Amino acid sequence: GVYDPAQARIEAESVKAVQEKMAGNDDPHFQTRATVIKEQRAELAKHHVSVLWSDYFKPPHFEKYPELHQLVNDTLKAMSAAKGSKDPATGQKALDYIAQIDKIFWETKK
Amino acid sequence: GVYDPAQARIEAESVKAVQEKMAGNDDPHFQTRATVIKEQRAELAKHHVSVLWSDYFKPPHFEKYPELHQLVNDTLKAMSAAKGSKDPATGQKALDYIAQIDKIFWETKK
Amino acid sequence: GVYDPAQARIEAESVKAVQEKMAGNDDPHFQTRATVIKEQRAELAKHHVSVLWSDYFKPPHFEKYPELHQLVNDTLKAMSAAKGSKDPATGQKALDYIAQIDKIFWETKK
Amino acid sequence: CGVYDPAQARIEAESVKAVQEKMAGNDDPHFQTRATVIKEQRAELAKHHVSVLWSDYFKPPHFEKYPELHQLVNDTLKAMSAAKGSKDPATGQKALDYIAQIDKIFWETKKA
Amino acid sequence: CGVYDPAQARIEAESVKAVQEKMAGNDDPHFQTRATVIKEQRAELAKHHVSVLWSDYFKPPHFEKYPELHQLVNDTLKAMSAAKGSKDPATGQKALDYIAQIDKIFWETKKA
Amino acid sequence: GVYDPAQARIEAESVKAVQEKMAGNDDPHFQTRATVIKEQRAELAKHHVSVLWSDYFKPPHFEKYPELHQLVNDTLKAMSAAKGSKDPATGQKALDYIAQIDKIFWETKK
Repeated sequence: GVYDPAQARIEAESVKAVQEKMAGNDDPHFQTRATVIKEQRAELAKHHVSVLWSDYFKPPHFEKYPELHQLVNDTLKAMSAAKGSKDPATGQKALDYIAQIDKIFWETKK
Repeated sequence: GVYDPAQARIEAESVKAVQEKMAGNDDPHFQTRATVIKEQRAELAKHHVSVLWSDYFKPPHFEKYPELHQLVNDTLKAMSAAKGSKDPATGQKALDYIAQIDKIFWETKK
Repeated sequence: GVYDPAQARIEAESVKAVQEKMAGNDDPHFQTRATVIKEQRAELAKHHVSVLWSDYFKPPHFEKYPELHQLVNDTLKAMSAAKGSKDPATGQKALDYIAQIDKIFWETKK
Repeated sequence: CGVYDPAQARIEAESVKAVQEKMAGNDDPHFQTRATVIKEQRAELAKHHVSVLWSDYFKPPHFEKYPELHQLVNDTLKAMSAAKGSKDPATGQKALDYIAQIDKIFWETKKA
Repeated sequence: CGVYDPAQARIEAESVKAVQEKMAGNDDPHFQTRATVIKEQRAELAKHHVSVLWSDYFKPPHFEKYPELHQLVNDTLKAMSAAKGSKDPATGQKALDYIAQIDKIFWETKKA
Repeated sequence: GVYDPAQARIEAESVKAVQEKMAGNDDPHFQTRATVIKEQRAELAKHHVSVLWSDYFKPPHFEKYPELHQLVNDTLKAMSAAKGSKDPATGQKALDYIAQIDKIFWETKK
């Protein structure tokens, strides 16, 4: 059982990249396809963030970082906001939150 | 978007029912099949508990119930313990934790 | 095994709830996202209805309730009609059919 | 869409029977377990395809023309569930026999 | 297991082309969206089946006997990706044409 | 689109880690659970390797690296061999092959 927040980051990066491409194309088919892919990719990023909190992070980590529980919840809600938006900024906000989890993850691995 | 912890409870009930049936049969094939089904069912219960915490529960719920973040994490770890055990008691412990989430869920719906 | 038509009902209620929301929100992005969600929720509802018919209901139940076979086929088709529609009444027709299966299910539990 | 074929159900059921046959040859505990995992997934996929034909392809007049179809499909699904829980190739064959009966009715509905 | 068949790839690719054809008839925004969702899922499943044949069925001497197979399979997958992004039935047909070429090589490996 | 062989590497590392754990824990229940986990992790690794070959790598990359087609087929087969084995060396062979794809991938990003 190997863990890495890179899995959440890669899927969230895809969400932002899809949002950016939606602003440069008018086509109803492309807009629909991009919305389908974004939905799937965002749900996968949420799954990876959830698994880290559920299976990797243990009681001493929640004691050492009392803000971790809320950070992970805020990340999931940021990803949910990105899932329902075409705005690349919401995709970036989700990535900013994942970056904070990534920092904490590696501090617990040292 | 409808939510109900019954989805987590039904899948966790299946996990306990599978654990109980493992004590009454010696057969290597049945033991293997039951282990495969238990793994799948436990992961589904974990997914349903995760979705409630991620998508249903909002900031005022975490403020009103300061123990909710840790209750949900303890539930996931209890389900993970049940996933790796043949003991029906570990399956019951997971159900006891889901019952506490179910009580809080309905209090937020009133 | 542990069975309950509540699994089918919850997914079917989600389909109707998505249909209700589509009626009051004109946004093309939301309309597309709602269509993706409705498609998978209806497919999940169909899975649950199918499982009860194949795995729970045995030959004595089909003998006592001769219309059960056709009721389940009608329910599945009503769910496919709901999957292809934005109208809440189609989601309600599928829920009315699940309510008929739910009634029969509990009579066999007594 | 409109593109359905019992071959999807048959291929997955053939895989179930093929796995049951391979289990009798190799006694290795790891292979026995891997085979059980694959059989479980393949059997549920065979069940999905059979159920899809019954609900999505077959229409109401097909059930009037073939009053046995409802019961035949249920027996196929139960036969597949029996195969899922067994290492015996005979159970996998029973599921294939039932699928062969659905296949016959399918191609008749394609002609008239 | 040992039970493989290009029909699985073909049926899913036929569903992709059938959806592309249905999109030209009904202009309803809800149907256009539902069709796009189904096409995306069906196209990825067609890609999975083609990739499985290439890695799990086809063995090393098959690539010596058919030096074009590696490139043919990649072109099939790319043709399917093109169909996934288009409403045009001609793209779905191109994917089926490539699958027909894989199908021919498959049945030759079953004979000798 | 956003691609990275890290997705294939992480799943492949999980396969090797499960193989390592199977070597030091005799329990039949754990052995079965580990086999289920290893089976899906290897299948996910195969999916990722296949996606890079079909969706990322284009005709100029196959022209510049003539052995890339066979390298990817060998990697997928090594992963299937790892899926059917408890030996960590098979998991490592699949990781060595992914490392060769990773090297080529980054050279095309420059």
